[PDB]
Amino acid sequence: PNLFDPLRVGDLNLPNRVVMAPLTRLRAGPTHIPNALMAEYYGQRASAGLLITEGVPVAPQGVGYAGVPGIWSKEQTEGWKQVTKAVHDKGGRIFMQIWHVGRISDPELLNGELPIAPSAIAAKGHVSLLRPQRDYPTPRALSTEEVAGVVEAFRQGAENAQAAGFDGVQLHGANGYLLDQFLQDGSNQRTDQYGGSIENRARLLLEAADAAISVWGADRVGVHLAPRADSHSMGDSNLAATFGHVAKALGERKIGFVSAREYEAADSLGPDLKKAFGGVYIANEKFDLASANAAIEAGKADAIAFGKAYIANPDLVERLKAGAALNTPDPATFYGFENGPRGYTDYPTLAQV
Ligand SMILES: Cc1cc2nc3c(=O)[nH]c(=O)nc-3n(C[C@H](O)[C@H](O)[C@H](O)COP(=O)(O)O)c2cc1C
Repeated sequence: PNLFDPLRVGDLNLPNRVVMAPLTRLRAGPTHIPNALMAEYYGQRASAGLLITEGVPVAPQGVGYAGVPGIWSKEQTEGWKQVTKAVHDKGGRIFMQIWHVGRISDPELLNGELPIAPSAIAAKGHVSLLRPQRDYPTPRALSTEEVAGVVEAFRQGAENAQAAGFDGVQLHGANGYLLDQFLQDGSNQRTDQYGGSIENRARLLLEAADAAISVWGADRVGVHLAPRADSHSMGDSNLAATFGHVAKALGERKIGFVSAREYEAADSLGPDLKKAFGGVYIANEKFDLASANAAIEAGKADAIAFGKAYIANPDLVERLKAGAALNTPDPATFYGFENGPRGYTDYPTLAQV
């Protein structure tokens, strides 16, 4: 197949294999309530085979950025209904990315509380976007019973996404956030049932996945991974065995899809993870029209998610079909509530009259 061929993914027939990657934009602002501009933004992109939302924290403890939307409250759930209505009114399909940042945050975003983690080990470098610039804090290690609290927050988030009219949920198991912190032996030095073997390190991700499956059915659950461990101070002494284990466990659960942020190189685990998973595999990171087509024709991926191209190109599917020029993304308006429509809902389409 090629990028334009349909694909069945769980209980959905995608009309094409162009996916919108999850993209944090912070256009909700300090109430965390989704708004009509966010609804318009996803509706603009509804020609996608599948849309994935921006990461959505399942609890205030999972907030890493000012202006993120939430999925923990009824008022947030009501606000998301506008977004799913907008997408469904344009005949699109959308999953919510459900999220907990763990140690990748700052007490000023958590009402003075420490971010939480499997282990009291700070991420390297500075908190993104916050001024003045400051290092990540040493996080607070969860008790064993507080890990069950995290799973419950994921379950309730999966429930609220369902009440908000989503077609499914994708777990943010990627980019050094909480599930990835638990998964990798660089960040997880626990000695309870959540540390000290690949089985134990994968347990939180797989419990969160099982919570989502109980709400949605396996067909309406995806899991997002970053097997190169190249963002937010990640690292594991055997990435092939760690990610292989996750892929095989999710495959035994027959979930809708695995997605991965992982650019193509000789060291890519994607083809091995796709094989171990046995289901739909959505690749991502630095793909273009030709490399997307070549990867799908080679059976290396079933579909391709685009991040920065979908920021700048609401009609990306039509532009890729036409081999038309792409709008250049403006990184200065990727993030920030203040921006409103600017660099959000105002990128041009090919249409003129
Ligand atoms: C502004 C911006 C925000 C992002 N927010 C998220 C996020 O919320 N969840 C996530 O899993 N990845 C997030 N990513 C990563 C993208 O999903 C994607 O993996 C990355 O942009 C690489 O794909 P690309 O080369 O097509 O852009 C974000 C990337 C950008 C540029």
